[PDB]
Amino acid sequence: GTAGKVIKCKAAVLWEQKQPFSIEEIEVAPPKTKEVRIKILATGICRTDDHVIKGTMVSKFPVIVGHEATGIVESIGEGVTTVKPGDKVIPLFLPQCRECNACRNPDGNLCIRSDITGRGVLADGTTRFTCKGKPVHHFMNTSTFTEYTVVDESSVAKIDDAAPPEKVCLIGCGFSTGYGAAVKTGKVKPGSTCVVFGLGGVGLSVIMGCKSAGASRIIGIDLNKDKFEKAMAVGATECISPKDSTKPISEVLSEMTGNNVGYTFEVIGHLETMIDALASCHMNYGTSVVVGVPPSAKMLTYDPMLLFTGRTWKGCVFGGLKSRDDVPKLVTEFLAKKFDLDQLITHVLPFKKISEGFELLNSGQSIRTVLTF
Amino acid sequence: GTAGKVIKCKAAVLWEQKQPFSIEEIEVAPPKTKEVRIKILATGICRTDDHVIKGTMVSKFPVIVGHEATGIVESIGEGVTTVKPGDKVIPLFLPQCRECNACRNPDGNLCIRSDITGRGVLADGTTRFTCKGKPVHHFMNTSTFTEYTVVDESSVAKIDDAAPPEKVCLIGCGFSTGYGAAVKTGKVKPGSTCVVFGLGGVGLSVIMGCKSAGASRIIGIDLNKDKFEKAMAVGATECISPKDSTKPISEVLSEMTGNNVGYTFEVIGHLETMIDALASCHMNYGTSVVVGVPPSAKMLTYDPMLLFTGRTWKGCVFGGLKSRDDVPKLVTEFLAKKFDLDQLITHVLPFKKISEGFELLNSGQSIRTVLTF
Amino acid sequence: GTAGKVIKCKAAVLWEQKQPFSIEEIEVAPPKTKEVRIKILATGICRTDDHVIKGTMVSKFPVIVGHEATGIVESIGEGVTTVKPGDKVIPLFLPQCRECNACRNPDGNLCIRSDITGRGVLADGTTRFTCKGKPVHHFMNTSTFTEYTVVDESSVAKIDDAAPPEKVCLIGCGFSTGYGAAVKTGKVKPGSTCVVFGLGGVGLSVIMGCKSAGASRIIGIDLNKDKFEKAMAVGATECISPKDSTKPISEVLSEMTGNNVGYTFEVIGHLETMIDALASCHMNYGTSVVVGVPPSAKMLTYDPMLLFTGRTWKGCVFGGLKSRDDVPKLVTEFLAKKFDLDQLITHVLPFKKISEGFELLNSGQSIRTVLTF
Amino acid sequence: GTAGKVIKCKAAVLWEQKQPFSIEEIEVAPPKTKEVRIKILATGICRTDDHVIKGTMVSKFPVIVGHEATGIVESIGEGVTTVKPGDKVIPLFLPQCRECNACRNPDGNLCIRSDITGRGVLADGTTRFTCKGKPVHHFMNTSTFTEYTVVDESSVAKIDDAAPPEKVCLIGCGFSTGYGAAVKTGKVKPGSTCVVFGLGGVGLSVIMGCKSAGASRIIGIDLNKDKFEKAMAVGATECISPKDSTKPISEVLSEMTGNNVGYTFEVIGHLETMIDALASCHMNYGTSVVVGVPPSAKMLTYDPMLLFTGRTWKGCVFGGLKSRDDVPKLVTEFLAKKFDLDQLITHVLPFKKISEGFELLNSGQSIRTVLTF
Ligand SMILES: NC(=O)c1ccc[n+]([C@@H]2O[C@H](COP(=O)([O-])OP(=O)(O)OC[C@H]3O[C@@H](n4cnc5c(N)ncnc54)[C@H](O)[C@@H]3O)[C@@H](O)[C@H]2O)c1
Ligand SMILES: NC(=O)c1ccc[n+]([C@@H]2O[C@H](COP(=O)([O-])OP(=O)(O)OC[C@H]3O[C@@H](n4cnc5c(N)ncnc54)[C@H](O)[C@@H]3O)[C@@H](O)[C@H]2O)c1
Ligand SMILES: NC(=O)c1ccc[n+]([C@@H]2O[C@H](COP(=O)([O-])OP(=O)(O)OC[C@H]3O[C@@H](n4cnc5c(N)ncnc54)[C@H](O)[C@@H]3O)[C@@H](O)[C@H]2O)c1
Ligand SMILES: NC(=O)c1ccc[n+]([C@@H]2O[C@H](COP(=O)([O-])OP(=O)(O)OC[C@H]3O[C@@H](n4cnc5c(N)ncnc54)[C@H](O)[C@@H]3O)[C@@H](O)[C@H]2O)c1
Ligand SMILES: C[As](C)(=O)[O-]
Ligand SMILES: C[As](C)(=O)[O-]
Ligand SMILES: C[As](C)(=O)[O-]
Ligand SMILES: C[As](C)(=O)[O-]
Ligand SMILES: C[As](C)(=O)[O-]
Ligand SMILES: [Zn+2]
Ligand SMILES: [Zn+2]
Ligand SMILES: [Zn+2]
Ligand SMILES: [Zn+2]
Ligand SMILES: [Zn+2]
Ligand SMILES: [Zn+2]
Ligand SMILES: [Zn+2]
Ligand SMILES: [Zn+2]
Ligand SMILES: [Zn+2]
Ligand SMILES: [Zn+2]
Ligand SMILES: [Zn+2]
Ligand SMILES: [Zn+2]
Ligand SMILES: [Zn+2]
Ligand SMILES: [Zn+2]
Ligand SMILES: [Zn+2]
Ligand SMILES: [Zn+2]
Ligand SMILES: [Zn+2]
Ligand SMILES: [Zn+2]
Ligand SMILES: [Zn+2]
Repeated sequence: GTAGKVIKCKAAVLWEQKQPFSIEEIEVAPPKTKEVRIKILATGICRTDDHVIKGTMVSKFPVIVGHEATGIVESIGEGVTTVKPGDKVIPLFLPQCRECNACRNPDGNLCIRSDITGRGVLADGTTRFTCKGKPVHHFMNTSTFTEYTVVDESSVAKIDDAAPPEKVCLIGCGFSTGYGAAVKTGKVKPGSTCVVFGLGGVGLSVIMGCKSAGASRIIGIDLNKDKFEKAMAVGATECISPKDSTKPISEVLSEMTGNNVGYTFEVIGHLETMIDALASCHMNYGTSVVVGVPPSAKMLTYDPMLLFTGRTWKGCVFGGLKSRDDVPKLVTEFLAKKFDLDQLITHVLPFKKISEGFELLNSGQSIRTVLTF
Repeated sequence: GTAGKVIKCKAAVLWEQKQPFSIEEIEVAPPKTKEVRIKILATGICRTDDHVIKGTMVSKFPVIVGHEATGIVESIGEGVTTVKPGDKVIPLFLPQCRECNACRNPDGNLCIRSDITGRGVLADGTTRFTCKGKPVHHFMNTSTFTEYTVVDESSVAKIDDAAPPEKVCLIGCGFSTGYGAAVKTGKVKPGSTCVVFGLGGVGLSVIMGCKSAGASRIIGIDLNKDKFEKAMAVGATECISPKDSTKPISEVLSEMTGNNVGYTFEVIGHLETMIDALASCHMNYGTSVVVGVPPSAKMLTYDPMLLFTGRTWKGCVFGGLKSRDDVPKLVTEFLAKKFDLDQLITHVLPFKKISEGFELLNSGQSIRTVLTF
Repeated sequence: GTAGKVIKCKAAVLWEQKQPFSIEEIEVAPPKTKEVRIKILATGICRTDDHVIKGTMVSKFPVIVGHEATGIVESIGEGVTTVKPGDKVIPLFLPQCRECNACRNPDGNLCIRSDITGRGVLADGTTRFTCKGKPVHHFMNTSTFTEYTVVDESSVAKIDDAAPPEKVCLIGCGFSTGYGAAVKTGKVKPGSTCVVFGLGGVGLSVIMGCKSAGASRIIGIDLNKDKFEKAMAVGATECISPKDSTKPISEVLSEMTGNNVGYTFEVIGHLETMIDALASCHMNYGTSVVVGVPPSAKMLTYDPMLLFTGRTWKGCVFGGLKSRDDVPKLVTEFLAKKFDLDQLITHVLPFKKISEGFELLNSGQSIRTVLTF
Repeated sequence: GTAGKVIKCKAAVLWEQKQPFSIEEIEVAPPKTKEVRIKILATGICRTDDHVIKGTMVSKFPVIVGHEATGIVESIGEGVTTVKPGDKVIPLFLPQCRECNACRNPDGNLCIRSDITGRGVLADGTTRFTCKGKPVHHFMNTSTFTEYTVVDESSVAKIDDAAPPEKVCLIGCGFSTGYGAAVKTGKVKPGSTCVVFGLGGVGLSVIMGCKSAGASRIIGIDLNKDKFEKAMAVGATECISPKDSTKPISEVLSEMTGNNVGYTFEVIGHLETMIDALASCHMNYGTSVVVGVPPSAKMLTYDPMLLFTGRTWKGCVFGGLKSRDDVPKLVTEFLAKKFDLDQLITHVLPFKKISEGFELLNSGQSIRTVLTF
């Protein structure tokens, strides 16, 4: 009965920077050509969502953040072919137009439609959200902290009907990012020695990926020792903290492996720890993968000799996945009991408790928090 | 015979930094255990040698430089098994002891015996040169600006007897580095687009590597437009200079290619161009290889965001070659007519005209000058 | 912690003879009085371990083989006084209780505690391993193809901490055996002419021993001519194959040396070659050392006149070394670069690739393959 | 004079095997170049001579046996420089030409001129004896069961004129063999425990040798207990017989010494007891010397594991003595009263009674029986 009509629903709106959410009553426009309106079933709280709140990430306001989620297709726009009302799907912050260079290349995944600049809009350059007359912006081609959202078709992944929305939502960000980091970006090898900087939802996902890649050793690092128990239990053959010693973490790690660190992953978001992760992989054959999003407008300064000796330094976006291709496959892999997401979800709460949720994340008391509708 | 005795010969000595070469009469101690004394037949003037003079490369003094050469074995020390007197060889600055992690690693090449710290001695920590009752240091496990030198066996490659020493000496640094940079370090896929920053002896070699890789486009970049004719002769599809436009080189290249720069190579040695090279490759699926040697003790400041999107940034030592295995294979490939080295040799002069060789190097009027004995 | 507790870990188990390994999850009991639980860091693949598989060496089943290794002391049992947790150690397949006759005799080394009969248990007659509720047998007082093992204190050699595990593990069997076979058992004298039958890990170590002793001539013998290059490199003066001539190898050797073969060494494990080795040393003043292990339950038949004329024929266990006395000394000698172990190691692979190590051995492609944990 | 003329005398000839002696009239040709004709004063009856009669030793017929003797030089052939007519000498069945590997090598003694193949001729391939027209063959470079014999100068030891020929004749075989077996071949050590298999003439000499080495225990073994009284008188500390118990002799011996049998000597001539002798010495640090002579054309089958554990097994020819150097010295030591030979001679008879001497040998009634002229 709503298809074609504006949908009045609620949404955690953010009117300005460094402000708390405001659960407003908003109006969601119907989907235009090649767009899709989705009803969010569950959505997790990712650390990147907090970046906007903190103001460590450029964004227009007002805006509805949230990007990690599972939903149902309420209605499809004109010309859509990959989905139909009733289909279970997962909104993709990383699209796959399949037409641009990065999409045409098997070794690329950052679609030209990727909202990196903080555009806060869809393909045609407009918004679909209105609240109190004034228009509300989108977040990374998704916007999930709402009962309903509209994303372009190029940002819709049709998944298996039987998939549990409250768990598979991690495939929309957190999990796929860390797992694919190892498996598809760093391409960790069997017998390797990996080092993961940061033991959050993504960090812990990298571990699973490395352990699954065959790494005979996986060392976890975190200032928060409370994250160790989770680490060891996930695949960390050990875990330490930078504060445990005064000698550079790079030296410590070398000594621990006898200078044979094949991979280092930065999954925090600190420039200082990016240098640390680089310096910690082997000087000639080590690879350092940066997964953590660095704070906007900050220049990095390091010793270029660290790179000259042969080191490989690369970035990662959504764990190197080709969204529309890989997401539905990973879902089937979860159904086939291959991976246990449950280890990652430390809290399931009703959407209304969103404020409490963000509190948890920021206190170091939680991995993932899944909000329910 | 000369075997077992100290050899008196002439060598181009550098008594201190920022001073011309002094062609002194020196004493070359005989080869100890697993060492090899070599008679130099032909040696190339490489830019890195100039770094010692200019003072931008750490080195002890006095010292004898030169590291690109072809020689003949005069006498082997005790225990030597890979070479015998009269054998044609190429001394190696990048050793291959076959037993350290890097040598054992199929993805490594920086042997632990590499003199990266400017020690200026052999494996046992001593020198073999003397001049006026003063010990003269070695340079990067080689020292070829001399009638005779002594290296460790791990630093000797036995090559085909019929190899013209005045041509294949480039296989000791110049040509191997460039060619390998493209084929081994960068793994240039066929049909891709490559951009090379710097059209000197190594830069031109990189063009040959990309050309051997099947690249559909290879764009040369140099401030000296006189280098352009050569670049085109060895395989460049077109050449340009940064001064030709006011907009950033990264944007000029993106526009020229439709946002498709597969691989960039920094073949100059300026941190400035290292960032330009990084920034000039596709933001998500591009690879930038640092071939140029950055000036001593200089930190590099760049925008981390260039990396995070997915760019791969990696160093390169000797073209990623495992010295003792690859050098012989390259000489065989030269004799098998797989490539031309004549194009890179602009001048062939007697060893005594070494200062002119350096003049032509610095005045930009020479790719490779080869000094003969 | 793990002290006093059962350890769950992985181990390559053999359930019956003529079967491939089965990496299984096993439990390792804590150490009882005067025993020591050790974590394995690196372990070699010695041909003896292959005899168990092939069934040419008696063993009870199931069993965990492997015996050439380096480790770190996880925990010590009651009354232990020679090692402490943290200590680096080499487990000893040849004990040294220091109380028995062979231990008190300066010319003996086969301690009563040696497991030569396939006992597969510790000094108190019991096992320390369980897998699927059923007890698993030890191998030659060691058992190292497991993450953890328990040995009697009489079978632990505390070594230098700075010792690289993946190198000094050969001092646990292979190197010490062939080396001591020349220096300690055969007592090769300066100027002699030695002959080695078999050029694998042990054979190559014999040649190093002969050279170290002062042999003027070392002849290598092997069907696999691909082994010649390394035999020559390590010390040989020439190598040949039994197939090169139709006349008995003894005659050939007589002819090459003009009937002056002082020492022959059988480092293979064939009754046939044991005889060949005997008949090849001088008929009156020759010495023939048997290093290779004869297939179990096979009687030897030879011409006694070979012996009567004066030939000395003697067996050899662990190169004649007194375990806890000579092992620690060899590690220290190694650290002083007295001998090269890396020449013997042709492959380093992660433990999980155990079959490939064995396949490489059996296909004639490796000397020593070292497995890392 | 007789010098230069054929000498007619008597000799004990064997026309064929398994037939008693025949005292015939024979012709002894004059000594050719580098040969010596000797008058036999006294000669012992060695068990080896009986081997020829029994047919368990290869020989041509007819032949004149006997090899243990003392004599006087009748005439010297052309070129002879070491002895003159009238000199007292001992014919050597083991030559010392001083120009062959064994001879020149300090550890060898089996000269190249030794008659091991059972030729029965002198260096030049001819005989010197004639009887009833037909030529009679020599035995082991000696032939002493005759009044006159001719030997090569390499088989002649000039000894002290004051030496009792009826006692020192044992130094031509029996005594020197047994004595040297312990002192020179086995190299028995002070305080060791030796076991001698066979209490005959050579066995008793081994005991004497072991007693001079400082042995602490010397256990004698024989099936004939009447030999025990003499064994104890020459040095044995106890004696036993294989039939004294049912358990294997090796266990009996082990039990008696607490598994500490340093040396075993076989001085009987059986393959079975040679095996018993090996198995009887300490499995790791024991040495078993084979002195007895094994019946020709018989293969020995034993368990190689007996040898593998470390036992040293060696043969013995004439107690390992360099005949021309050692025989004189031994006589000199006898005259210096180092040992008593009288204990070994149980019967002194005239040469015509040779048959009785042999009867007493094969009945067990005598140790050595000396025949006089
Ligand atoms: N690249 C992308 O595709 C992508 C995807 C998802 C998330 N992210 C980014 O990855 C990073 C983490 O994601 P998350 O959900 O796992 O965050 P998270 O907050 O749950 O985990 C952060 C971890 O870093 C640890 N940490 C902080 N400072 C530390 C330090 N100095 N040294 C060691 N550990 C320290 C914290 O204790 C915590 O364990 C953030 O920058 C996020 O924006 C990026
Ligand atoms: N990685 C190694 O293994 C290795 C091996 C060989 C040489 N090198 C280094 O590689 C670099 C080049 O070697 P080369 O012998 O070919 O030097 P070269 O002097 O012949 O070439 C340098 C080129 O760079 C050009 N150039 C300089 N500044 C420029 C700028 N700002 N922009 C564009 N072009 C500019 C010059 O005109 C010249 O053509 C040096 O740093 C040398 O030390 C490294
Ligand atoms: N005595 C002990 O203390 C002790 C110690 C270690 C090893 N071993 C024994 O030593 C022997 C060899 O061990 P390894 O570790 O050196 O093994 P290995 O397999 O690496 O070497 C065997 C070598 O002998 C060669 N060979 C095989 N058949 C041949 C033949 N018919 N004639 C000539 N050469 C032939 C093989 O090609 C190979 O080169 C084995 O029996 C092993 O059990 C004994
Ligand atoms: N190697 C040489 O240089 C050399 C020198 C002299 C003698 N021999 C040989 O040495 C051996 C001994 O010579 P001998 O002159 O002293 O002989 P012998 O006949 O006097 O003594 C043999 C002894 O062995 C004992 N015996 C035989 N079978 C027995 C058995 N099964 N178990 C235990 N005892 C048994 C006999 O009772 C006798 O006491 C002979 O074979 C002889 O040919 C060798
Ligand atoms: C069960 As069964 C034949 O291995 O004893
Ligand atoms: C010795 As079984 C466990 O194979 O019967
Ligand atoms: C034949 As079985 C040792 O497995 O019982
Ligand atoms: C008798 As014993 C324990 O030394 O072999
Ligand atoms: C004659 As005695 C050495 O046995 O006492
Ligand atoms: Zn996210
Ligand atoms: Zn796209
Ligand atoms: Zn932090
Ligand atoms: Zn190396
Ligand atoms: Zn100096
Ligand atoms: Zn160079
Ligand atoms: Zn420049
Ligand atoms: Zn010119
Ligand atoms: Zn079974
Ligand atoms: Zn072994
Ligand atoms: Zn059992
Ligand atoms: Zn012992
Ligand atoms: Zn074989
Ligand atoms: Zn080495
Ligand atoms: Zn001789
Ligand atoms: Zn004849
Ligand atoms: Zn005799
Ligand atoms: Zn008998
Ligand atoms: Zn009688």
